[PDB]
Amino acid sequence: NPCEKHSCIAVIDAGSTGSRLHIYSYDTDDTNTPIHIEEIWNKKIKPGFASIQPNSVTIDAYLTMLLADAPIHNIPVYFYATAGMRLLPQSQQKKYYDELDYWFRQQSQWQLVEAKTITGNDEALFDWLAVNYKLDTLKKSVGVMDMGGASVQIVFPMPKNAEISKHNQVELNIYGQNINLYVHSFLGLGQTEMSHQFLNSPSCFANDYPLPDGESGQGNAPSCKEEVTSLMNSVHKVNQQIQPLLALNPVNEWYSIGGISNLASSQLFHFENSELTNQSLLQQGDNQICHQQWDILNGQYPDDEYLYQYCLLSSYYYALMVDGYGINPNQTIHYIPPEDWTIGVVLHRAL
Amino acid sequence: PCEKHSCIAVIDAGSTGSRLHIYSYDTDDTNTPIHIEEIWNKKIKPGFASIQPNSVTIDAYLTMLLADAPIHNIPVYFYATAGMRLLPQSQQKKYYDELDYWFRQQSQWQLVEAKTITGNDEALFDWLAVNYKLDTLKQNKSVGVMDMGGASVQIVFPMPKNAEISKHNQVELNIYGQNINLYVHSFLGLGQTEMSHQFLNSPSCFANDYPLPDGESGQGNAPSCKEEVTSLMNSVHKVNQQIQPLLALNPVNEWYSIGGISNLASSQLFHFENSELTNQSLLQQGDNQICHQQWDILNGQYPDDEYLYQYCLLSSYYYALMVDGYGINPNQTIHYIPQNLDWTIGVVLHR
Repeated sequence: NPCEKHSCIAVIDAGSTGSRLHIYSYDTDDTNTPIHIEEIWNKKIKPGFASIQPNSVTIDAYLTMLLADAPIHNIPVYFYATAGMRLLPQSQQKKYYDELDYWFRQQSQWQLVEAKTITGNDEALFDWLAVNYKLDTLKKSVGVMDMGGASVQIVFPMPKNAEISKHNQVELNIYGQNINLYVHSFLGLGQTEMSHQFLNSPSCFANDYPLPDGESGQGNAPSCKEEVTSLMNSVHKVNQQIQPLLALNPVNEWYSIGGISNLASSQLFHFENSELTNQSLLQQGDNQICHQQWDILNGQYPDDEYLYQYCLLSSYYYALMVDGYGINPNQTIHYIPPEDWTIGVVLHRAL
Repeated sequence: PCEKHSCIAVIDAGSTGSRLHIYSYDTDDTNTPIHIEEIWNKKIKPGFASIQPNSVTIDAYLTMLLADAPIHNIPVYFYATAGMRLLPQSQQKKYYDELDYWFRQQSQWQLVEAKTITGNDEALFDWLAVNYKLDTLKQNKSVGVMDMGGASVQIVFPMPKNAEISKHNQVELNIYGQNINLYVHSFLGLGQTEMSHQFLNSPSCFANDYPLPDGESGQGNAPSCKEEVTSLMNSVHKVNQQIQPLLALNPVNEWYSIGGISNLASSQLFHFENSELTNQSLLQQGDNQICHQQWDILNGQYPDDEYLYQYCLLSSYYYALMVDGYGINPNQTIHYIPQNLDWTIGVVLHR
């Protein structure tokens, strides 16, 4: 048993499509900081915690399902909900947490540290730490983009300044050294939530795709991008808030976690070495989905669940990274598959 | 009841829940329903598109909706609206195959058809429903209906056939002798719940000190929140460019509105008389009652109101949609329905 020879912790990612429980074993260096972080357990249940009825029966039954069969007991647990939960009013959220609190108090096998909806900024911080641990780069400026179901996050080094809001900035000391980060999160710009604004725009789907209200897809990536861009800059003002900061704090290497990898390593996009550029992404989306005829394209992939959405998503990614953030179309973006960020919680609690 | 009159069931499979309605009616020379009377009403949550797409789950949900009704051997229409439209066809099939199965094992209900209707068909039943209740179908004056939904919004009014406009935005039918032609439009994504997800971190849209999901505080101000909502209206959806020129050519002689507006207008916080409002008075009251009020105080003052937190946002949004979007005079009267009336009576009629 790993946890007889090592420290162990559970982190629950209470995300938008389901909850995923992670259990990690680890050692600690000279400063009681985790090293040799290894995931020893990993179970996901569906749907998201924010999408279940908020009462004792449903919640008790939900947690029981997530946690009954876990191979290690008597370890600290963190339950962290992200953007799906941020969409509910604080008053609705409290109902979920008060029942969850009562469940965890009646059991003797888990030791709950906190159960809460984390802010996207905190989410950003855990993303950055997880990736930098993973790349063995915690001793060049590293940037992280996390593309989620309901929100997206961006994080990268920036010296502290009092002109920029306190919630958008973090300082920490890490394996001996002082790192200041800018954290941002855009609620509503996740792929799932943004997409609900564009389901009727012909330019975002393959030719003759039947759109929800009866019109036909007439796919064109450049055009769909500009539509997505209207939402990013006119509404959320991504460009105005992010671009001038990147202009003063250039990033050396970009890592994207979350949904981009699902698209990138689909049967429909082709990249090598887990790297893309937005130029190639938009061009591939344009030629390989947007200008394809839906009948024929569905004909080759009649059993694939998000193919239909790939003209819009390639267009969205470009809009966000290039028109929002102001990353050069030719700048390499590395990507990690979602199959992670909860490694960031293991790390942050020992600083 | 249904041996003295001929009758039918309609299921409104809405975004937030499903609503079964059983109607008794009679007919006239034109074989059109008259004396339409709702004899049974059952409501359950959540929305159909929101439950787990499996046989056990879909089974129990349907049974809970339908096995209740004190009637035997009745035709039923199952119409799913905007919540289902949010899902790709391949995602919708499992729901409907599970539905076919359920109905096939009983004979209480004779399923006529089960279908995801368009926002345009929705907008047709809306308009039928209002005018049936108003007794204006059996012309002289021009009634329009705006339907304020969870995920989408509908607007509908009379307009003579035009070959420039897509067939999908135009409905033609003969009723009680006279033919009628209607413009129908639906904005998927601009319904109340979906649009809210883009503005949750907007201080201008919330009561002073409301805790925004990101950690900043509400600092209420209606005009300002309204302008923000207006960017989603026009810069993203192009409502003004689509609707205003038409209305200008085909003026509406009276405005009705069903859905979320009625709940708001008839809440404790807003004062309206005679089942009518104006946008100028809505946005002033919103700004006065909510936006410019302290949150804790107002929260403590209305313990039973779980929508209250978004009344600053909702009043600014309704004004953005009706005034900056549609073009309606801030001083113009809008009738709201306060509730023996549902859009599903329009399904009874339309056949």
